[PDB]
Amino acid sequence: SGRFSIKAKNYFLTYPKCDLTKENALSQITNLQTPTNKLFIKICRELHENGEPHLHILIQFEGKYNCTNQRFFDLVSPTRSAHFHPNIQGAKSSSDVKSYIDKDGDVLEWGTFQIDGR
Repeated sequence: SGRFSIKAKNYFLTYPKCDLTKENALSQITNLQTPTNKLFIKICRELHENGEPHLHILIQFEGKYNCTNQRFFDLVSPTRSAHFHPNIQGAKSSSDVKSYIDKDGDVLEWGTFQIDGR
């Protein structure tokens, strides 16, 4: 009696124990089309204490993007015949995104972020 439908301006992709690189995810994500428009793209890598390689991503579209399908963010290994299903999360409102975006260091940056308001 319910369907998985995500609606937000910003989205966060999390790849658990994913050996996927930011470049591949960046190219794939960047190449990933949307019903809206991609503005800024922040890709930061993080290692889990479980010894598993984790990957964090933060994208923000010009308009509220509807991610009611976990097939769009379906990233696969261009080096291995393995597919990875990242966790799609809708980031509500908050500058916390800017804070994290500013938290650069050994990360990839694409597009230009813009805070709505005055």
